Amino acid sequence: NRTFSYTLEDHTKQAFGIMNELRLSQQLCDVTLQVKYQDAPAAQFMAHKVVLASSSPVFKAMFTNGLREQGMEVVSIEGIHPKVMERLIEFAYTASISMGEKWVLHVMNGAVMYQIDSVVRACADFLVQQL
Amino acid sequence: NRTFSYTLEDHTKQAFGIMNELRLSQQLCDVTLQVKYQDAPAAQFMAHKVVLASSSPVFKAMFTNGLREQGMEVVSIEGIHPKVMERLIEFAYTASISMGEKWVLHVMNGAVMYQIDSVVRACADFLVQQL
Repeated sequence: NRTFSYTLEDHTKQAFGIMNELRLSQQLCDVTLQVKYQDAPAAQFMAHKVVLASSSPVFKAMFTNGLREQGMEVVSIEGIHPKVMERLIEFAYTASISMGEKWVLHVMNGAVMYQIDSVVRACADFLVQQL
Repeated sequence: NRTFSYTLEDHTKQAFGIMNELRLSQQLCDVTLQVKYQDAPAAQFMAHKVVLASSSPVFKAMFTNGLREQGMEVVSIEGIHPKVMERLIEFAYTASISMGEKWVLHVMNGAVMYQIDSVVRACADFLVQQL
């Protein structure tokens, strides 16, 4: 004759870890990102639409279009370097971006592009620190 | 000429919140769970295979079968009460189970069934506390 709450704090961190494994194993993926940019060679990025939607309101609006795709959607991406997209996907799955000093401005360009608010601030705060 | 890490701690909590909204709005869903149990009326549960996979190694093994389903898979579920499955899905998306005292044993039955390790322990520790 009572109500009982249990909350595992570490759950989301653990679940995103298994979600990262599935992406790396190319399991349960429904989006492929074909990233072409200037003279850099073309790259493919398999992911889960929901994980991308949860980290990017730009990706959220992109995949929520009513008439659901039967399986795998291919997406063309231009203006973002493939290394930048790789780090933004990694952020979406791991909660962390590690980046070379020379990449920060290009990372923020794609962060603004995909409205990844938190990494826009992280890059902007870093650039001001370099004076 | 340096490497720079940024880590947003709250990211996974925030992303699971948007992931919960999408489930409740029935957006980007790829699994429906038709839960039938004894004399209880039948229920449908729309979810994302990856979120279910990340919280349950039983669901992970269920959906990782090579030949990917073109869109929406319907799953028949028996032996688990629909209120129990509702709370296990909610745990998978929110990291929390709130349950009536009279439900704990039935919750653990489904928690064992879907190998949700953390909620098995939470129920088992609760039942021992009631002597």
